Amino acid sequence: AQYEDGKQYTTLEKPVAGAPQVLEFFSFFCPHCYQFEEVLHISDNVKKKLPEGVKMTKYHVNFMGGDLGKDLTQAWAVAMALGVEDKVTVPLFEGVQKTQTIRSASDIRDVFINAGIKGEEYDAAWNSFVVKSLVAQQEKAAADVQLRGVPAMFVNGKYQLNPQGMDTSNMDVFVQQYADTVKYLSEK
Repeated sequence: AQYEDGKQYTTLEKPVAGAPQVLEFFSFFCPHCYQFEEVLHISDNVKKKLPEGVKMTKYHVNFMGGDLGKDLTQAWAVAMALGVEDKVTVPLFEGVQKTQTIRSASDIRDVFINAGIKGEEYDAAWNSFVVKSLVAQQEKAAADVQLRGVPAMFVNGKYQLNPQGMDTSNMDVFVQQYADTVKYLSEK
């Protein structure tokens, strides 16, 4: 066929019931993730092609960057709780990988302060139980698919995107193939 298992995607041998429809995993320490967000804008282009009524979920992972990796999952929970993903995603990526000015939870916090979230508001969220369960969700979702690498994308808990089997000579074309594959998988 045109979309074949093991080519543009793989199938999970152990499907995950009740999983979010479109589930993306990343790490701020992850170089291809930097590309995916900053250069390719994958999340955004996928969204633009998803059918109506399909929600998109993005989670951070712990298994890169040790102690700071975990802080970044908690900060991403804070970002989700406050609804400020679109204001911190870029400075977090650049702070870890470009400028390398993010070395501690305090430096992570600085990014939110600069993005205009109030100290009081950031600290209250950081320490909230709502953020603790949002952290739990992120971990549980990664555990459910025994995730060992990022970037990763899963559709309906049963299919996993396989970007290795796509042409990367032209970046625009790669992105559209990626998005179209997610759309195909979505309607499956």
